[PDB]
Amino acid sequence: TIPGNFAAYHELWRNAFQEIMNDPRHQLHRNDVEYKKIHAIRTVLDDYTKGGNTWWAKFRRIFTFHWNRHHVKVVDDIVKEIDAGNYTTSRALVDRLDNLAISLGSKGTLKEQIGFI
Repeated sequence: TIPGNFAAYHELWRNAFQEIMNDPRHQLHRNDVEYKKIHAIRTVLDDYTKGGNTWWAKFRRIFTFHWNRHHVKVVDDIVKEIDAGNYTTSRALVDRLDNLAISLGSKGTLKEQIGFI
């Protein structure tokens, strides 16, 4: 309930993100063009990096956690990746989001959970 490492925070975040993307108010269909999906995801991620006042109010709790600051910085980098044109499918975008907490070395999926993918 209080995430004790960055991966645990990301797991809470994934659950929230999935709920938000499945919100009926997006009016997203799985046969929509990919640009429409990617843009809706980008809007939600952007709102997340700006304090979550539009889409993340229900999950206001996560913004107080220690891990939020760094996680917001990583999501901000991904929004930049969207803006740079790195994603042509929403599937690839949510895979990036899925796996953002893992790293190489040492010191189901989001696709399946989201209806329009």
